[PDB]
Amino acid sequence: IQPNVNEYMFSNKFKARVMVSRKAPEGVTVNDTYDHKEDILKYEWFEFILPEGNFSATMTIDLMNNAIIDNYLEIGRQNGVLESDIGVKFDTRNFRLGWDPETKLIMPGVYTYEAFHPDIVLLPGCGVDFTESRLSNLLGIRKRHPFQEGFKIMYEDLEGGNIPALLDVTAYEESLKIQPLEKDSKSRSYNVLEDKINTAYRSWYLSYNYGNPEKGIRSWTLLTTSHVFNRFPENQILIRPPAPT
Repeated sequence: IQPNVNEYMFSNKFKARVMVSRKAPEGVTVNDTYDHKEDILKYEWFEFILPEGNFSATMTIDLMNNAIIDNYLEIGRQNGVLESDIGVKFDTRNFRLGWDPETKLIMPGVYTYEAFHPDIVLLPGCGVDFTESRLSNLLGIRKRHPFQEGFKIMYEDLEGGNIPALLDVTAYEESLKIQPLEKDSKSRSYNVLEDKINTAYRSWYLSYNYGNPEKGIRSWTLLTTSHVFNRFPENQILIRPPAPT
């Protein structure tokens, strides 16, 4: 027959923009008195190749994430990029289930971890480009307009899809102290976004279903049917997505 992922069908490539370097401006000479909020963040595009084969649908998302992380291992971390800065992460869960209207946090302190639909999560300055890729159809994310040249979903395009912050359940129980979770185990930042309600990560599935129907990503996208892969088991954003079993 023919494998589900091969170069003839163009289902092994996809372009994505990720953070490349994090360096203080000029000669700051980063010391104790450095804010680290003035770091210069440079982003860049790359074409990510996956091996060929069948690769299911969840295993496809596992390999797509692995391609992003391989780039971070090659150029990313060596130029000051943190694990808190990995922008492109492909997930399958609803990041808004634990949300509470009064606190506007997710009280369970953990995202639901139940597979619903393939998703794209991004950090500011990042994005994915499926213009020359057929992996979008495999993720169940297609253009709402068939004749729309290009299919580039980026961070600026996902208005209203910010992943809510996790409740600091430990502080809450130590009482009430309804506090957002700033970091995780191993002290890598969740990016709490100052408003103390949401994170800097933006989910496509959130902007589609919980965002503005017009002037959002739903306006021109369509939701259709679809420990090396869990390098960050403690991070609730970067954890291996659940499988629809």
